Amino acid sequence: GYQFDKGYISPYFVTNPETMEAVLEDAFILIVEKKVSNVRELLPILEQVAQTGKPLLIIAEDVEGEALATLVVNKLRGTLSVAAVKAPGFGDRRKEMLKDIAAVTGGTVISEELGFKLENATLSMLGRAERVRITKDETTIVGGK
Repeated sequence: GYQFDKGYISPYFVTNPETMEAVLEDAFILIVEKKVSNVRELLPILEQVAQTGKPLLIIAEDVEGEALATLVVNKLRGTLSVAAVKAPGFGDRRKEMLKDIAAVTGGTVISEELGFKLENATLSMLGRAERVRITKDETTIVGGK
């Protein structure tokens, strides 16, 4: 499995309060280099995943504000099975680890600095994994595709 030392951004993402873990199976993986704050650029890809019924892990520099609130209310209501974690590291080390995660999961790194806008993402840009386990402190990606 591929592990990294950042856990869930919000404890509302837990799925098993016995273990205080979030466990996502047959999940899509959205890998975003930037900070996500505005709901509007996340809606398009959330709509696309919602119709699939499969879970989604978002890895971003951070997820805050209205975008975070949106994720929390949809998870608590059972409308989406989602979790978000911060990208590990900073600077070139962060960019290296996002590349490794994309490679392991078959996804594409959505990088604003290279010109890609999040509102334009599609399901084919998402990575996939058989299982994701997230604690307060770490994320493990198992069976990346």
